[PDB]
Amino acid sequence: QPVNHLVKEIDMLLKEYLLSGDISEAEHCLKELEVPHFHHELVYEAIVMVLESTGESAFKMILDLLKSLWKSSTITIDQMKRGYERIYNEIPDINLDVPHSYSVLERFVEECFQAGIISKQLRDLCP
Repeated sequence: QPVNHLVKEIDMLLKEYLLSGDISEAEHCLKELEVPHFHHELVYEAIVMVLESTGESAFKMILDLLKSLWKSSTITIDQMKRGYERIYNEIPDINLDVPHSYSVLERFVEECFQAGIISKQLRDLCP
């Protein structure tokens, strides 16, 4: 199974952001893909990165990235929604390979909620 080149570009963008903290670079790179109807994949990949990460740096930085991209209208309401729903669907698969993932997901969802970037009902759909 070959690497979907859009998945690969999103993964590189996210990895470069975790190094530099340059949100601007990340936002520019994302928009240049010209793939607004695939922004749910960016959301999904970013949250998976949080879940697979050790400690708190990736968690804090992806939270800040998502808040910024939502606040600049770069990620639309329904792309945010579709990304989180994918996570909600796969979290039993993820938690089996990464223990304590349900707990990291719950805290991340609550932070996004407290930031004002997700609705009450998306927060409440968290398993």
